[PDB]
Parts: sequence; C-alpha cells; structure tokens
Amino acid sequence: SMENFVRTNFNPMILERAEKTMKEYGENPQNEGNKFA
Repeated sequence: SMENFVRTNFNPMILERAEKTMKEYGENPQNEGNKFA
C-alpha cells in the first residue's frame, strides 16, 4: 500500500489534514495512494 507507507513517515496532524482535503477533493485515501503522498 502507498497509503500504508504514508502513515509511517508523516506525523499525526498532517495525516489527519491530508484525508480531509482529500474528501473535499472527492475521493478516499485508499483509492488514491500516490496522490495521498
């Protein structure tokens, strides 16, 4: 998983913020791995 990678490297508050601005975008963290990085 490209999504799983992202959990390790990035801290709490960015992980949180990243998914938020990703649902706004219209897509879930799973469907887009490289775009979540």
